[PDB]
Amino acid sequence: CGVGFIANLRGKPDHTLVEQALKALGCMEHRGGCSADNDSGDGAGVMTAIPRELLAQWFNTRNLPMPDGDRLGVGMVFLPQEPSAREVARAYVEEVVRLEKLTVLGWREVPVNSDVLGIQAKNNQPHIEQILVTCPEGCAGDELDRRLYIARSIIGKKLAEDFYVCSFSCRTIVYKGMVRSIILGEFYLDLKNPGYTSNFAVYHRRFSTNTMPKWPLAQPMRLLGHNGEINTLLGNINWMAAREKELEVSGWTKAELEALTPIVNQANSDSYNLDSALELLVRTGRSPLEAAMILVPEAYKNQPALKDYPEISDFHDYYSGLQEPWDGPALLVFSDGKIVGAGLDRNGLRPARYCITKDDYIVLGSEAGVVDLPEVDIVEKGRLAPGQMIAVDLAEQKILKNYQIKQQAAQKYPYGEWIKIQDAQTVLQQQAAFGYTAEDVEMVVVPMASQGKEPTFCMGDDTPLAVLSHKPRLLYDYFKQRFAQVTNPPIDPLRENLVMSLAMFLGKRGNLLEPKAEKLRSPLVNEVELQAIKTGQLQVAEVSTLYDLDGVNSLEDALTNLVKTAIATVQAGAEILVLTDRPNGAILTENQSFIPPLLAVGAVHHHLIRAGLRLKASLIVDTAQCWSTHHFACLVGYGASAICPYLALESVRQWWLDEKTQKLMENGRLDRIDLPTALKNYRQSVEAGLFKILSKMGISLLASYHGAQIFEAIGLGAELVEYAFAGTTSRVGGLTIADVAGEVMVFHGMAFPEMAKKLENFGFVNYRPGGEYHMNSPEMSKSLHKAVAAYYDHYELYRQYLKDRPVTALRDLLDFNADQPAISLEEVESVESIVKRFCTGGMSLGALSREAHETLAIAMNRLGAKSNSGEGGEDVVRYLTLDDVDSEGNSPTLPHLHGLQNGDTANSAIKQIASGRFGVTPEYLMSGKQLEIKMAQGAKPGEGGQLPGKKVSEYIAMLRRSKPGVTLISPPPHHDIYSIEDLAQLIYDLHQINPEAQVSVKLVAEIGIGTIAAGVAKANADIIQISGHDGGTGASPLSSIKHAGSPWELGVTEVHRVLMENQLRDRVLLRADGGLKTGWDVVMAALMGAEEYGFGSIAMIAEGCIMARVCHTNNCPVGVATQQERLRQRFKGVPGQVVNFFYFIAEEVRSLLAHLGYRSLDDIIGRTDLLKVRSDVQLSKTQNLTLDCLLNLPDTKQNRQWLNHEPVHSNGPVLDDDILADPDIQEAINHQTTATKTYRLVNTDRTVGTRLSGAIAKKYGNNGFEGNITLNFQGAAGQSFGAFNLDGMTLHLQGEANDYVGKGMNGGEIVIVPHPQASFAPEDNVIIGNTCLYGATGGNLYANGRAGERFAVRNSVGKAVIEGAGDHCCEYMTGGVIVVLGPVGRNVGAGMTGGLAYFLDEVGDLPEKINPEIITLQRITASKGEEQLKSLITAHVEHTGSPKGKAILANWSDYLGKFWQAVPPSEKDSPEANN
Ligand SMILES: Cc1cc2nc3c(=O)[nH]c(=O)nc-3n(C[C@H](O)[C@H](O)[C@H](O)COP(=O)(O)O)c2cc1C
Ligand SMILES: O=C(O)CCC(=O)C(=O)O
Ligand code: F3S
Repeated sequence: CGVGFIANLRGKPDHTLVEQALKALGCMEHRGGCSADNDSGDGAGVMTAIPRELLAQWFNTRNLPMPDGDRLGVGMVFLPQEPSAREVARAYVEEVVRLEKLTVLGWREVPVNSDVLGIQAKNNQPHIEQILVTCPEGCAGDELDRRLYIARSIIGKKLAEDFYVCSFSCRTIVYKGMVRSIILGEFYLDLKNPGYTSNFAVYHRRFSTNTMPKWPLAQPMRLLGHNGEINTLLGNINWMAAREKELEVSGWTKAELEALTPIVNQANSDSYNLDSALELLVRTGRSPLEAAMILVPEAYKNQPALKDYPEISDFHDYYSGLQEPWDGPALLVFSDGKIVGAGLDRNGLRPARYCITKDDYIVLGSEAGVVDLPEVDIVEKGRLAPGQMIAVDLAEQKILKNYQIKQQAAQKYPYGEWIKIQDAQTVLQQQAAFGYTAEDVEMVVVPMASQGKEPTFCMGDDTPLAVLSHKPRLLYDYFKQRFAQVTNPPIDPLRENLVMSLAMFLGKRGNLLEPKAEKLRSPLVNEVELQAIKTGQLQVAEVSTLYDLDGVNSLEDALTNLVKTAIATVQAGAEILVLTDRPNGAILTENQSFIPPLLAVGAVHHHLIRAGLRLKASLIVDTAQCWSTHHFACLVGYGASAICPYLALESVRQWWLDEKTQKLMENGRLDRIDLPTALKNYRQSVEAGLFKILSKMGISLLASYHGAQIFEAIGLGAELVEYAFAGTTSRVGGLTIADVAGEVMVFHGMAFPEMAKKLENFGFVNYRPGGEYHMNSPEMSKSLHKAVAAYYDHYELYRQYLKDRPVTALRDLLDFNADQPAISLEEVESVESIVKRFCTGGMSLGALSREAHETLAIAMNRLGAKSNSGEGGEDVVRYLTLDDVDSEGNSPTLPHLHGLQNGDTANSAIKQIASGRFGVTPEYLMSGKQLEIKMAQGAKPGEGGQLPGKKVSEYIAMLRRSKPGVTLISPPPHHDIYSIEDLAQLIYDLHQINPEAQVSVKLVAEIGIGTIAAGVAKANADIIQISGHDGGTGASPLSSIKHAGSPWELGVTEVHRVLMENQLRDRVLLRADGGLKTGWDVVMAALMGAEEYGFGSIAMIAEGCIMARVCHTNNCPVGVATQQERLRQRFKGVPGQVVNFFYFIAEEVRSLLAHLGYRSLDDIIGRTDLLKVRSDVQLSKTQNLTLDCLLNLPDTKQNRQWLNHEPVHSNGPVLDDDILADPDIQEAINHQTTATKTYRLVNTDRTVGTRLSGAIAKKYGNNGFEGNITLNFQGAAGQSFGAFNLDGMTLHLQGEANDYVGKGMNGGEIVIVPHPQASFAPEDNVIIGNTCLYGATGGNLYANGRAGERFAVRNSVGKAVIEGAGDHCCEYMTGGVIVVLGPVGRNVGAGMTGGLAYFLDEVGDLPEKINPEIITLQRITASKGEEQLKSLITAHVEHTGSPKGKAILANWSDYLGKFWQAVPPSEKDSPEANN
């Protein structure tokens, strides 16, 4: 979406503002969507003051007295088109306007031209009419809106697509519709009418994830236009729904309050919901500025900027306990009529550029160059740093974040004033019965307790889903974590920890509305805090999670009674309910089992909610059954305010406090482990675990996580889910209450009536004889491998291992119900034809050895299929078909390879773009028949690439332009994709640089992917990849292998269906991958909707993976997943083998086609109706699963057109296209020429210069050009200005630019200069936006002005001088040189692992801001460092004329001192940080 305001202080309501808003909305177009029409908009809107002039002709024509300003008030109302319904409708507005003692003057029919609307909008269009109202008693301003508020709210009880109040106030009015932006003015005529005048305008342009517009949903709403995504919806909506009965405010009556009856409802959008919520705060006597602060608070903690402001730090300290953030990104813009303003989510996830004139004329908005002010008279050009607000007040004054936040610092204060004033070894079988397991303590608790980090591991979760498996499992194992993909971002929880927190308030929340004077550092509370708390504010009913045998018979009762016990205790004044399965001190054989703590914390949490009471107490879950990082998250997630994992905590104790261990600690394991460190380690490793899980969905605060329920349950039954975990999706739906009970009996069986010596081992993490199944195992793959080595019994073996398996995935419940007679293999399409649908699927040159990697690519190129360049670049030598192949099968070009033929090519068909952008280079981008945006991987959704240092050899270092020693933990998000629109920019950047190349976007299955996919389709992609939770990794956390992601049967299905219903299905080809290994897997994916098929792990196997499963270790015995030369030598493996393996898999498909009876996989895809539920299968745990989610897809028997895609989506006529047009193709093809060109840019001009880089690149690779094209520009640059810029390419920006300047930059120069006519101080004044220089690989960028957040995020080799910046300066930086001549946000070094950065920070405070975790703060001391800073502080002045630049130069001797230098230990010993 695009959002913005324009405000006018020192004029009176002109019509030009109104024109300006509309124009501006115009340049938001590329930020919004279109419906199936490609014509109707996902929405456009505008808030203004009542255009009291224009309405003057209404009263006039009717011969009526127009009421005062504050006493008119105007309902802008959408209404049914059918006349009789239109009247029914209108009689009601009036009924209820009447029913507050107000009076109707009548109604103005809103002049409109329906002819401009696209067909779908037009079919939808409500009939649109303004009701004009007044109050006889003499009500005005605040009381009248307050009353109207009550009225639009009552009218809101009957909300309909056909019946909806856009706005009803005496102060503000909304004109909106399902129109493309520049059409908004053509539809509504009022807006093009010079009697239309307003002191301001809030404008919004919508981008939806569907294709069926509903008019109410366009969006500047009643109070705000929101651009962003609440990523905690469900929680927030629950903690508001609970606030709802007990509202109290000043003379607000219990009858008026009750009238906003449900002010929040999960059926509406975060937006409607946010507006609503923020309304209730405003109409109840806070200004929208304050109400935003309560609801979308900055990250105050650690905030240098709050040194002089401790009042504000206390209002959050306060509000922090009361109201948890509405998280996710957000640029919020809102008006009261009294105030108009804007501010950001705590993270600054949306751009917000403002502009101010000598006459305090302001212009805020998503994009800089938008309303066009007369440059000469610009006073300030700024932006909102994270959490910053900026406003305007009718008393003619603008209002920057400081006053502002202080102004409600100041009042209702008690702030800080009141804040102040507020033995045997039964363990061995407790453990057993609670469900611990040999692998749980040995492979999980132990490592946390010993190293302080939950374990790393490798490969995919091979094993069946909790519900279909035959081995005991925890209830936790049914909940898969959800995570952010395109539609919002993850946050980096280690590099941006400073913004997170695990605080968790144990008091009861009161009135949000009534600020009266009248805490737990982490959720994990140790025995000490348990007592401490059990002293504390209130007394605290233990409620037996326990229950005796036979009498109270079943698990069902003890639930019924726990909740009743809970309900009852909370009424009786209990303000904390500690639910112990350890009540009064012990857990017997005949305490004959438990309530599972997840079940309990769910039940009491939803049943309290159901009781009006959830707000009264707050819950501690005191359980043995919690040890996992994921366990803790299930618990907080479904309600726990905190947790005391007493047995977990015990298991550290026994393990350390044991002879075996203490011994090895005397020599072997680390004896740096007094017990105080083992425990402080165990927890401290749980804390990093929670930070992680939240960051997977982009959530900063356990506080927010704590309502929400950021999970999808696979295999829980409908009743089970409502009773305990309400409103969680569970589409396959298995277990019942008794069913869970039976499982808890399975491992209670085994600690008690029997014996106890060591907890059982089922091979969950790793293949065992005794234990859980695994789609891949070392003996299984040894033989598959020997099969492909030849050209046989090994399939009898390999195929057999594949028969032996239980139920593992959802496809296993299905089977074929052919609708046509069996057919003949010779009619089926050839093996060569299928093979072209196969994809090796991208595993990183880091992670695999180049031997294994180049091999997949040569084999995949052979079959005429595709291979994928994981995430770690590609060696340029591969981009060349091979000449030199000799008799023996070898090539001097690739000596390490074997079995090569003369036409082979090791070049990846697909080039991956991932968060680190490691090899991401114009030629890279150009050697690629397709490009892949890696939103996420199966093994680890909300998380970045991971490559341990062990494995970062000089080769890799060189490839990634990063440092030899060092570990590569990529950023969770692309710093580049904070929203769907943002996605569309990267897709566009990439279609821009390689028009030829299809762009896929890779997403993991989870509920929500279908909506998201709809977005990716509208965002202009060519391919979407669904990856199951199944898939492999050469490294991930084990938690994530086993707990994040959902089956791809869910993914593919859901995307296929949504795509079809939204009529976007032709737009895109779908890849499915994750755990495919067999033709029947291909046929299952195909029926389910997939057109290509991806193979990682197996492809590896077929080259000679055993399943050592030591991938993240750099030990592959077998030469595949290592960088060790020794091991690499032992790589057996030739292209022929994988080539053959996919000939098998294809053959095997051809014959399924035969039993089924079609010629061509083209005939089966999404013929979901060919599937039926299997007759044999019975599982251990429930009677059955509901498979509606997989069987019920769009009939595809005749509608198969969607299966025809355009060869590649285009970016459109684009300015580069012309650039590339003039005498210009002579400066390229004549390898050396100067050319100059000059152009106006407007901010629709995006990625400019980029196509021409690709142009040169495609012919001279990155460094072969000696020409000198100088393109000079003027205006406001759109997104990605000067991306992927090459050598011999100079770009002048006369003006300003937006976000992503220099993205990808490889080579050459980008100079950006304010327009000369500015009377402002360049250095004090912003000129470039967020994430500039992202993954820069060469180049130098010179810019006269503050830049955005993330400056030079993943900068690998680019250089730059800018004059100031926001937060995260130099984020994951890794080489090159960055020079900043002005202030800079906090976190000023996060994970910057290589390269030099020089600041100049005169407030002296910089050291407080800097991220101290790896970078070190020096004073320039090396005289070769000065020689570095002066060259660039000079070069800047040469290219610009810089006013802070020139200053520093002829006062060189002075400024040089107090002014720091950033060194990574990595550069400690270079001729520029030493001597
Ligand atoms: C060794 C290894 C490295 C991988 N590297 C990447 C990576 O660089 N980027 C990515 O998106 N997926 C990566 N993956 C996942 C694959 O792209 C693919 O999604 C997955 O391996 C398919 O699941 P499967 O192993 O069950 O076939 C990797 C997987 C493994 C086995
Ligand atoms: O090679 C990398 O940069 C990381 C790839 C990854 O996370 C994986 O191997 O699963
Ligand atoms: S599991 Fe991995 S460590 Fe080796 S044998 Fe396979 S590549």
